[PDB]
Amino acid sequence: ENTPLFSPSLISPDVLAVLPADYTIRPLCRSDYKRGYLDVLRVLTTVGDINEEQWNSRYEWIRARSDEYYLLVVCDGEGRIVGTGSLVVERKFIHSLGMVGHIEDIAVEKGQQGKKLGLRIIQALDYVAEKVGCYKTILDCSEANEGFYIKCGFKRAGLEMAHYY
Amino acid sequence: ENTPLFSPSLISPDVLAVLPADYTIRPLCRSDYKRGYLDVLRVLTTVGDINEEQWNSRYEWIRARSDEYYLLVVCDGEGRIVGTGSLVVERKFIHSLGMVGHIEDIAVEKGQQGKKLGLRIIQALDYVAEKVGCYKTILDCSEANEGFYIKCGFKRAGLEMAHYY
Ligand SMILES: CC(=O)SCCNC(=O)CCNC(=O)[C@H](O)C(C)(C)COP(=O)(O)OP(=O)(O)OC[C@H]1O[C@@H](n2cnc3c(N)ncnc32)[C@H](O)[C@@H]1OP(=O)(O)O
Ligand SMILES: CC(=O)SCCNC(=O)CCNC(=O)[C@H](O)C(C)(C)COP(=O)(O)OP(=O)(O)OC[C@H]1O[C@@H](n2cnc3c(N)ncnc32)[C@H](O)[C@@H]1OP(=O)(O)O
Ligand SMILES: O=P(O)(O)OC[C@H]1O[C@@H](O)[C@H](O)[C@@H](O)[C@@H]1O
Ligand SMILES: O=P(O)(O)OC[C@H]1O[C@@H](O)[C@H](O)[C@@H](O)[C@@H]1O
Repeated sequence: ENTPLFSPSLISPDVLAVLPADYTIRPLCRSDYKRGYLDVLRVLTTVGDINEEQWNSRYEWIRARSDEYYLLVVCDGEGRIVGTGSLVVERKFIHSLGMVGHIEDIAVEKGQQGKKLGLRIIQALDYVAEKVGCYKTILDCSEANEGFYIKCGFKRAGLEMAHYY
Repeated sequence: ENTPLFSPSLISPDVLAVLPADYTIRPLCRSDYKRGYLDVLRVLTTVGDINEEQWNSRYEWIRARSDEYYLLVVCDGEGRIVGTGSLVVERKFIHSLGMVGHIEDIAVEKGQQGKKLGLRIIQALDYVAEKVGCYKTILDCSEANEGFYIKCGFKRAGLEMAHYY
């Protein structure tokens, strides 16, 4: 229930050293369903009603693929989930069978925004991608939050195109 | 050796109906290493020397994940690989445990460009994403090829940001 999704060694030690007092950054675990996880995602976009059985099934799917999916959380110093982020590591043939990190689903509870938590999430996901051998990490963002990603040391690389069904 | 990576039923019948005479669109198979596959990817970006053993290992990794990775090819009417495209299907918690299709590594041999082959690749990957239950498909592109994606029925949705190691 409390077993981390992936090795705690994958959490950047430099990030751990600089996080605000009593805050924690750590891998997701199954029991995080009970600690406000999905409510944090609600700042990003819509989530829907997800029951515990459905959570458990999707969590186990992800856990079976813990060398592709890295989901982590930031907890306040009450252990409440206040921030989320994901890295998905894609395998390619190009770049001598290279791997690309994709940062996804970055969210910080409104009341906890503007305290460097999002920066620490991005730094932590960047650390994972580099450590496992990715040649780059990419993500898509809006014009309104490009400046956040600039401050995280990302640069504009292209355009996101979409087709919604 | 010739076994398709994924079910031929996942190849859009409408696309099959409209492809240029004697051209084929089909899933990747292991033996495509021998039919010019990696040379097509060289129009996109750099590939590197990949030997057959390395190909086989990465192919088998992908094949083990054929419900996440869909790689397909366009063959001319000599059965030579002249176009490539990939869809990677990401699992989310948001959107009621939704899935997002990611189109990757689209390439058409220079001599075979401008004949609707890239369009057919995108239509085929779109068909797979919708059929397996994705709520959208996204990709990143350059300013110089945005017009191609417009003609494929995609719309600008945001910015791609990158951090190269
Ligand atoms: C890949 C994706 O998932 S894109 C989707 C990102 N998520 C969202 O937009 C959902 C709503 N927003 C949020 O959850 C958060 O505000 C985030 C994730 C965008 C940023 O996290 P925060 O914890 O609020 O920001 P954090 O304090 O770490 O910001 C670091 C720096 O960027 C600044 N910043 C934060 N958001 C923005 C913005 N939209 N534009 C410009 N600057 C910003 C901060 O003020 C800070 O600046 P400083 O170094 O001068 O102090
Ligand atoms: C997600 C990614 O992988 S992005 C990377 C895409 N790949 C590359 O850029 C590598 C180099 N280029 C290529 O491999 C190819 O030219 C592709 C994939 C971009 C396009 O494939 P093609 O087979 O050449 O194009 P196709 O003939 O299907 O094009 C469909 C329509 O778009 C047009 N078109 C093609 N490329 C472009 C472009 N860069 N800008 C504007 N229009 C374009 C065609 O002329 C055609 O127009 P029409 O309907 O008026 O005839
Ligand atoms: O609900 P959507 O319209 O799919 O938006 C959600 C998406 O926003 C993008 O900007 C982020 O890069 C993605 O990580 C996130 O999944
Ligand atoms: O070699 P890179 O710099 O990683 O470029 C290759 C990448 O180009 C992008 O525009 C495409 O969306 C990706 O699918 C492709 O993987």
